[PDB]
Amino acid sequence: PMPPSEFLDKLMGKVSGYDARIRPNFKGPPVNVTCNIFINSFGSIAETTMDYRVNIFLRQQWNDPRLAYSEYPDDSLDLDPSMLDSIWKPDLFFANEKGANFHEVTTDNKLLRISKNGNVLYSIRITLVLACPMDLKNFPMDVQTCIMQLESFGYTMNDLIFEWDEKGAVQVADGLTLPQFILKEEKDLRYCTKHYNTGKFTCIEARFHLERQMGYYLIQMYIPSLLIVILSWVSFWINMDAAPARVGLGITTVLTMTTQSSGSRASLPKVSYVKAIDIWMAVCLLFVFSALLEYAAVNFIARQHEEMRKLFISRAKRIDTVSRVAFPLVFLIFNIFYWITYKII
Amino acid sequence: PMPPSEFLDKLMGKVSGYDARIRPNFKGPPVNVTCNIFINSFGSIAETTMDYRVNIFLRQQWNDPRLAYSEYPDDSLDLDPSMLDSIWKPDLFFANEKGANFHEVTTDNKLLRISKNGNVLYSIRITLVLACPMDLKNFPMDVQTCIMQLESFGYTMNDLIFEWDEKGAVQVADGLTLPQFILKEEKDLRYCTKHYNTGKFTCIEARFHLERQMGYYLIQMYIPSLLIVILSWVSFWINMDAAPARVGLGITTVLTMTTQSSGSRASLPKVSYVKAIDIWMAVCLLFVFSALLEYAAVNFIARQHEEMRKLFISRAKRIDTVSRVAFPLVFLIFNIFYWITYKII
Amino acid sequence: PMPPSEFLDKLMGKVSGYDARIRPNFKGPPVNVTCNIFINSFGSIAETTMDYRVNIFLRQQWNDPRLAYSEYPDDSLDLDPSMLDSIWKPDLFFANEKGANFHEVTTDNKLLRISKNGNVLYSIRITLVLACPMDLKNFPMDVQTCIMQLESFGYTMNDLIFEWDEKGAVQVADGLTLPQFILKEEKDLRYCTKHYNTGKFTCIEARFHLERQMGYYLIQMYIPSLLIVILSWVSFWINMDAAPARVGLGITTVLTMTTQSSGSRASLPKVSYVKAIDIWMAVCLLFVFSALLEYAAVNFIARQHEEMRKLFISRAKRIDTVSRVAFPLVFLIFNIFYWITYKII
Amino acid sequence: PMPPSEFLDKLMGKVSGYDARIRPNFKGPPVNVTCNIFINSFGSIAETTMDYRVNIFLRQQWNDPRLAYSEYPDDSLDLDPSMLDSIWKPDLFFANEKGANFHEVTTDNKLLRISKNGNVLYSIRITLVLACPMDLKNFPMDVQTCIMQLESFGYTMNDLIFEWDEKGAVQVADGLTLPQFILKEEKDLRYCTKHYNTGKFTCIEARFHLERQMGYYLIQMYIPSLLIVILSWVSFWINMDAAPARVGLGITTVLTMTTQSSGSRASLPKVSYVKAIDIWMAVCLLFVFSALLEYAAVNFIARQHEEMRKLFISRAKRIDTVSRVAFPLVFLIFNIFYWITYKII
Amino acid sequence: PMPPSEFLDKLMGKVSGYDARIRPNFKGPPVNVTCNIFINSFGSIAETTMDYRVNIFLRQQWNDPRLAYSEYPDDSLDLDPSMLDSIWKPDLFFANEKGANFHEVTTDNKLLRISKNGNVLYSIRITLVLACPMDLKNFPMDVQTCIMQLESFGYTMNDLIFEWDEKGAVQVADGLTLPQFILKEEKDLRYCTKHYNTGKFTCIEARFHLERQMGYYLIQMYIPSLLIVILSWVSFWINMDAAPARVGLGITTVLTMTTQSSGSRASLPKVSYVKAIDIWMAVCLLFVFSALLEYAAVNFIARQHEEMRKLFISRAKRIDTVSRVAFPLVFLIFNIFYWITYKII
Ligand SMILES: *[C@@H]1O[C@H](CO)[C@@H](O[C@@H]2O[C@H](CO)[C@@H](O)[C@H](O)[C@H]2NC(C)=O)[C@H](O)[C@H]1NC(C)=O
Ligand SMILES: *[C@@H]1O[C@H](CO)[C@@H](O[C@@H]2O[C@H](CO)[C@@H](O)[C@H](O)[C@H]2NC(C)=O)[C@H](O)[C@H]1NC(C)=O
Ligand SMILES: *[C@@H]1O[C@H](CO)[C@@H](O[C@@H]2O[C@H](CO)[C@@H](O)[C@H](O)[C@H]2NC(C)=O)[C@H](O)[C@H]1NC(C)=O
Ligand SMILES: *[C@@H]1O[C@H](CO)[C@@H](O[C@@H]2O[C@H](CO)[C@@H](O)[C@H](O)[C@H]2NC(C)=O)[C@H](O)[C@H]1NC(C)=O
Ligand SMILES: *[C@@H]1O[C@H](CO)[C@@H](O[C@@H]2O[C@H](CO)[C@@H](O)[C@H](O)[C@H]2NC(C)=O)[C@H](O)[C@H]1NC(C)=O
Repeated sequence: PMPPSEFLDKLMGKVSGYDARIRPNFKGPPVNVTCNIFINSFGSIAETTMDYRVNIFLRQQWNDPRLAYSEYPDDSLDLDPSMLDSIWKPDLFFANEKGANFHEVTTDNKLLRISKNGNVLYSIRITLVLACPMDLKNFPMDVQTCIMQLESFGYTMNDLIFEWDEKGAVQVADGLTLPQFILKEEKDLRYCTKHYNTGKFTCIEARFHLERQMGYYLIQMYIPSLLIVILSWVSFWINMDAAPARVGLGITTVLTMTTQSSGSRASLPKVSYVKAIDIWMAVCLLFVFSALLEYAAVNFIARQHEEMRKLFISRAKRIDTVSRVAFPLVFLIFNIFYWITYKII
Repeated sequence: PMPPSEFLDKLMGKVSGYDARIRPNFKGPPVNVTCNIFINSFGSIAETTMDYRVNIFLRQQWNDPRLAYSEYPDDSLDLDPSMLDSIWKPDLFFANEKGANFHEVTTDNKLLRISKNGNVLYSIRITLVLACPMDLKNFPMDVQTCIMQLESFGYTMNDLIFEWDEKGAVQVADGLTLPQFILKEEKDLRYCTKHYNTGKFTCIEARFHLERQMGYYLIQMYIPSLLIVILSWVSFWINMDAAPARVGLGITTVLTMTTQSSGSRASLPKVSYVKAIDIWMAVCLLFVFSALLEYAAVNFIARQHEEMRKLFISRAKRIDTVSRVAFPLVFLIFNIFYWITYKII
Repeated sequence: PMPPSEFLDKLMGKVSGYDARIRPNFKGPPVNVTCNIFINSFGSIAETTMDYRVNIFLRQQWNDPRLAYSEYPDDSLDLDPSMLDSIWKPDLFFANEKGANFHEVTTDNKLLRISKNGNVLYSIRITLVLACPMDLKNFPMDVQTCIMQLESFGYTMNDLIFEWDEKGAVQVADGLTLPQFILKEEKDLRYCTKHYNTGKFTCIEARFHLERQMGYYLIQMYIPSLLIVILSWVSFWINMDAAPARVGLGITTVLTMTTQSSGSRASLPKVSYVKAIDIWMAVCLLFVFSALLEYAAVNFIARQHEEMRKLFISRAKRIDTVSRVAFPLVFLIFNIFYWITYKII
Repeated sequence: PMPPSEFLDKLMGKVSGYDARIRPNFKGPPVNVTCNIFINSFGSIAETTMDYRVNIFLRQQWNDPRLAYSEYPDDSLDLDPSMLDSIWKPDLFFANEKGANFHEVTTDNKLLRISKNGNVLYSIRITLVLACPMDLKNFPMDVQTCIMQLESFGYTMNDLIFEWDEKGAVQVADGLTLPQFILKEEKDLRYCTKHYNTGKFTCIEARFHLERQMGYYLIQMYIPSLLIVILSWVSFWINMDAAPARVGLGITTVLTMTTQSSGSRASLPKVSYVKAIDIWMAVCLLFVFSALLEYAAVNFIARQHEEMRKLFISRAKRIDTVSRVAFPLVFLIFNIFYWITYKII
Repeated sequence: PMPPSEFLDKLMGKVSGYDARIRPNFKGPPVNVTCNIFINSFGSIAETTMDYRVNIFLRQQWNDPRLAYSEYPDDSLDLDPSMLDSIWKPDLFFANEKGANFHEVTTDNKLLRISKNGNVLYSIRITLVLACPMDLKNFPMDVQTCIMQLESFGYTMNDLIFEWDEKGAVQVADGLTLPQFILKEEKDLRYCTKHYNTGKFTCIEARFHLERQMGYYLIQMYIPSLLIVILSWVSFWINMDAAPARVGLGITTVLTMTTQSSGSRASLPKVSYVKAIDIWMAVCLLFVFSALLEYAAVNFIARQHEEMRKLFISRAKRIDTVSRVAFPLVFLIFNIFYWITYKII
């Protein structure tokens, strides 16, 4: 017969009256475009910029009755990406792009297949820099949700309708990890249907649930700040008259709590509100601060000064034995109330 | 009848004498273009570069009497973005762009609607990197104002006039936060009307008021530097003859004030003038510096040396009891005068 | 005769029926494209982004029977890169691109040679930003494997087949080093043959084995943290009654362990799970933490207080002589179990 | 009459013999192009890259006698930026570009006006990344000069001559600040006239004088290092036999001088030569270093040991009273010679 | 006569049989292209990426006998950069580009001159991001050599030959400095002549010798670490029984050596092997480590305990007087062997 390249030029030439600027079923029912994505890459989840980049295969399927044929023998055709300007394609865009591009290395990474009844499969490769706003109030113990929504730009709801297909709407590649999160295998799929002053525009979205890993912040930040508060309680087991040994241990403990905290603020994100790790670094600073002021009272009671002089020594030995039990108890009450209120969420 | 794509080619072809290089109402009254924006994204407010990036829908409406029609039945047409070079469009630009681009993924993200009386709606999607100069003199307690002004480049004031529409000139998307600021819901809308040596060019601007959040700088920088100044007053409650305990507490307190200050200068911005956080870190360094020089005098008065030797001990016990009250009082006077002069602004 | 530029226009013009949109041997056996690369540059192996960039010469060879000739005398032709749109070229792409571009400085860096029997050599210069997921669980003692896979985008397995040539499939330039890794001279070459819902697409991949160098982390991080644990054992050789000398040495050792650890977390990568260097910095923090709590017991046993008072001094001298041998022994057991379990992998 | 778009096509069409590849007054006197700029933005003065970026309006005026007219009534025409390829324009470039681009958002930001006698005004909007080499030998007390030179690329001195206009050659926008510098209101305007082996090419340049602000480096770096040297002199007022109090104060002062210096090297630039701030941080390290070696001598003279034993105590009390006056005097001599030699420049 | 633009169209039109796809002297001797560069900018020598960027004028000269003329009177023509596609130009590229671009602001920054005998001068402006592998084994005392090689991509050695001209092959602009290196005025110029499996391709290269400046690393890193080792020797001049004064000075010296070292690893590059600055920071850590273990022995010999008790005091006073001389001697042996072995290279 004739080659498929010359048949598609016959099917969409100046003859037969095809126009790429006109949607199929024009002045009729709306075009139903069904979509699914294949995620190749996922990551660089930035938090100062509040975005993440993803690398997808965007597959679209619609019906175009002007592209139906019966004369060519084979049941499917494929159009070269150079001749792709002569197809009505949907004006899909991502409502939170924040930057995107195509891939055009060795060939345009684009695909088109026109079936015999007029079904059109259109698959392109996109790198997106999609934006998701992030809530770092409980920073190591947080769960993030980053959406991916797909609108139509120029056609309203009565002309073009997007849907997820009912067989695998979001696939993810196999060997795909993240430096700080894990990606759950549960994708919410829902409609949004944007309303502007311009009109009703269709949109569908896919949600991705991210759970931050914990093991670095425990070993590097929670456990070392825990041991410094234990070292601040060694002062209560050292006797009263060892005045360089008590304020030396008292201030070199608040210095190593300051060094532990200031050295780790470079690894933390740069939001301007209080996180959950920031409460821990500040409450553990109070337990080291309050253990020097304990000895400030003990050194002051034991110098006020006969049967009266043994009362002030007995009074200062009392508070040294109260705080020997009370500070591992008050810090335990905080250590229960901290981890319950950040694992109840 | 005939399709709208072939009707718009008839309306703007080589026949009927349409020219896209000529404004409507040429050699007459000026073109009145009315504008409104829809902010999709807002953030990455840089302070070394002194700019911020925004993602908008720019909607423009003007009247073009050459594009009026009556023969086509429907009350509005829409032009494909491929055929968009055959429209007179206003040469709007942003007078503080510092970099900008269009969005052209899966389709040019552009929209055109030509109504029946000649009204033209033109909506495009722009990512701007707009510049706003910032005033970080009172850094945590600052309010920023970042404008967004829209000039005409080639047409002067007698040929083209920009206006904000009187129904929602700036809309903002719903789920839109910032890592360090909050965006107030009050937008000033005013004229600027640039005068050059070239002519009078129209411009309209929109102002955005940003208020910096406070909670991180209190918990990480003000409160920890506060507790170190309290620890520097423990020395006055420790007796006079404990010479390693007084200068050990005196210098390990100025070391933990240096560690607290130097570890937080990496999180602060890099301007070359004094902020309000920089005054706090330097005045709190003086209160720890001055509490060692107090003991430098006490250790010197109590060694000058009979009824004369009990005067110098009584003189050194006097100044240890004066500064035991005076340093929480002088630091309270600064702590009142600091927060009043940075909340009166 | 005639010049080769005018002969290739005769061979592929509107006459003779050549079409660049149609593969050779159409409706027949699949096109066998044989490939090899030449790596010019290799590096910037990022770990927060989890990618690496490479600069290659991509050489492709296939047979095109429509391009066979006998009239021109010379045994090979070469086509100018301006006339390169008139060749069927394979739609190769890299399945993990994450960004790529061509080189077009002073000329398109592209090459085409059409032999007399129809063999076509096509060589282009590409800069890739290929993605490889990295496993930093055992961070200094890790071996990375970063693949480079080459699919076809639009032609399925029955139409186009990629192969590595059996003579030098991957060459690497001579003077080519890395800042943190070494590149082994062993490249695995294997098939992958992607299956989508679209079809069976050919792909071949090349694996590169990266071994991280060790010498910086020993001299800067392991050896200095080793010497601090030795300094923490000096306390057991200092006598019992030197109470400022024991807790001064005990806490300034946990402070210099905190300073050594916090100052090196800026040079470490920013994953959110525990590495092997992170276990070493935390276990060595326990050996300095536990050597103060040893003296907290010794100072407490030697103050409980006659023939009973010499028991508590003898009991506290016992544990000072046990831990004088036990802590270099328990730390040696960890130092054996650490390096065996990270050199068995 | 006829519209100006159709008149400019008549003035520069295939008829009347206009050629955009030929300069006006060809084979005659050279074209005199007069230039002025309007600076919109100015900043991000990098010092590792040694460049700065600027955002300008470049206005050019020349005479073209082929573009003179008398038939059209109005005294000035304006050409659309789409039709701008049909004008001879000067091949101006910036001799230190290091990267530049145009602005093409909503319209090409370009302007052309052809007056009646043939005068042509051409105004474009450019973002430049101009390079200026910087001299950071006296780093806080430095004055930078960053030029902006404008050559011709292809036309030599006998064909094209650039000049600054004698009425406002450089204008600067009003609300325009810098994070670390101030921009003086004095612009030097001079010729450079490049000589190559290709020929004599015209160029004009504009110089911008930048003066670095001081207030951050005083409050954060000079004053805190000043107070640490004062704290190192407290040791001379503490008596001789307080051996933990003298070497504790002596070494925790050299530690807080090391912490102050190492914490501020991250905010300093990364040149590989000695600055003026680097001399201050090193000389102030010597004054804290030399105050421990003073006590190393005092503790050694007072232990050499009768009428001889009171000589060595009197000798060690002598040097403790010499350095009590000498170190505030020798540090004052440096503090005079430092600020004079960096304010004489 | 006729203008030069219309004469060059006559010289290279469809008549006279010029073809830009065919080299001059085709099927004859090879084209001899002679080259020289003019360096405008040079710097941003990255070491994690291992590259440097340069801004050049690339001048090429060859002979094209088809472009010879005699009818036009003037001895040289110049072709507009718009008409530059109609010239055979050499397919030069840089064999280590790693990214490059042209400059096209206000005009393509390109130049062409066709002389009367057929000599063609072609000068373009290029920004290169050339790659040079760097050897940071002896980091402050290193000399770098970064090449710049210029191949041909498509023409082999029998068709096209590159040469440096014998009069100024590399010129450098006058006011051109570097933040960390100096550029020597000695450029090696040599051939490389790449051999591939494709053929023999010509290439010429130019080498640039970079010498790193020293003055920052001495004042900030070598001298401060030198003074800390001197402070660690003050302990030998302090007597034996001052047990808090000896281990306080001993451990606050290893802490200020850790602070000096960890604070400067952020300014050092991020290679994963040992440098020369890394040996200095580790050997100077041993001299401070070994001066506490000296006192660990002195405090242990002087407590073992009559005529026997004066032996152990005399034995411990012996080793305190040995190491008082030996540690300034052993550190002097290292300080000779260090600087000789890094200035012999
Ligand atoms: C696109 O899908 C919609 C939803 O299924 C279709 O709209 C319905 O079509 C049926 C008949 O097929 C009608 O009975 C319903 O009333 C329609 N619902 C509406 C308009 O809301 C529509 O026909 C589909 N269009 C195409 C071209 O497939
Ligand atoms: C654009 O808007 C301006 C301002 O409303 C219009 O100018 C006025 O027009 C009225 C008549 O409609 C005159 O009486 C006024 O004197 C005009 N004011 C001026 C010129 O300053 C103008 O007509 C509008 N143009 C179009 C095309 O709508
Ligand atoms: C491409 O290579 C394949 C694999 O060698 C070829 O397929 C085989 O061809 C032989 C005959 O040459 C048949 O006997 C086999 O049955 C084929 N195997 C298949 C189809 O799996 C194929 O012919 C080659 N095509 C070209 C154009 O060279
Ligand atoms: C461009 O400016 C130059 C400098 O003013 C002009 O050159 C001079 O022209 C006058 C006559 O107008 C002569 O008497 C001088 O000898 C010229 N000086 C030279 C050539 O150095 C030149 O004419 C101007 N050209 C145009 C086209 O305006
Ligand atoms: C390009 O330069 C080469 C080297 O000088 C020339 O090759 C030589 O030409 C001379 C005659 O001029 C012969 O005697 C030599 O045998 C040639 N050497 C070779 C081919 O290796 C060559 O002629 C020059 N070509 C042009 C076009 O100038």
